[PDB]
Amino acid sequence: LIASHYGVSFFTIQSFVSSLSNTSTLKNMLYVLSTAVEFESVPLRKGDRALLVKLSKRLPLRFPEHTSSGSVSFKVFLLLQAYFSRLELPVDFQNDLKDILEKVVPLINVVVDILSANGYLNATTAMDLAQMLIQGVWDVDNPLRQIPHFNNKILEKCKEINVETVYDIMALEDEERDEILTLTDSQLAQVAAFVNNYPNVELTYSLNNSDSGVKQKITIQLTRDVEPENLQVTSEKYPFDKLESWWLVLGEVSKKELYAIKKVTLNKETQQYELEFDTPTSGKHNLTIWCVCDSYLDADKELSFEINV
Repeated sequence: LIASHYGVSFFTIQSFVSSLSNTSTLKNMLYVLSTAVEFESVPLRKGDRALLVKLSKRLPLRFPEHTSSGSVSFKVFLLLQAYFSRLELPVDFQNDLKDILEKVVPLINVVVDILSANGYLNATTAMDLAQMLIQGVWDVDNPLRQIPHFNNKILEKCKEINVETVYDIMALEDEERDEILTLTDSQLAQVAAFVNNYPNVELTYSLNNSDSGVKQKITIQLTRDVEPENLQVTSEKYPFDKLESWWLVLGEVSKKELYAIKKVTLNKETQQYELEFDTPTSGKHNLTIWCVCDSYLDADKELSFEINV
């Protein structure tokens, strides 16, 4: 499907800015996201609150206690968690969840932008949430769970053999693979679609080596084993079409400062980009570069290095 276009309202940007901070957690961000005025187009029916209160007993993150649960925010916060946890929902909530998911992508990117434009490194946590919204799983979930039809049985027979990542599955011989993949050809088709476009990239970079109040430009390159036929994303749970994108981030963990960020698409077997940042406070800094995908979990890459001021 195609998600109806829209630009997050300035009113929502103001609200997000006002609510987010350098210490916001994954939970805080989910709550903030749930407050977007944009969600007021989502139905709130008589009887829904009572159903949602029950549902909340089965979900990990609590809605802000002293906040009214008679808002659509309560519904959005909880159904999104039900989505990540893959809980069964009655049809009306299923319909509502779909309406909610149609609007989340623009909103989570605004969260990422706000935190990053402020140089807050927790921008990476917003990115984790972004991935969760696309695959319908938690960041702490078994990474294989995002593969279509990978039920608990299969996951268990991946554990015994020590198969942990999508790459491991493919590194497998062919009847160790079949033992793992006990599914119908129809199901295997959707498994295939997923593995076919699941990314595997390699990250590298370069400098100029010497400085200070002025801008240093680092050069980051991303390598794929093959230019992907395309970047259409495969998601069993996200009902709309999505194009694969990545954030290139340079930061300093110790200070949890985000030097600079850049959104790119890795549509080639090899790419190169350049980020300009300011040149830090003397002494030296232990810096890291993250290449984070916005559409899959467990495919990110990073590498750290030392500037000697």
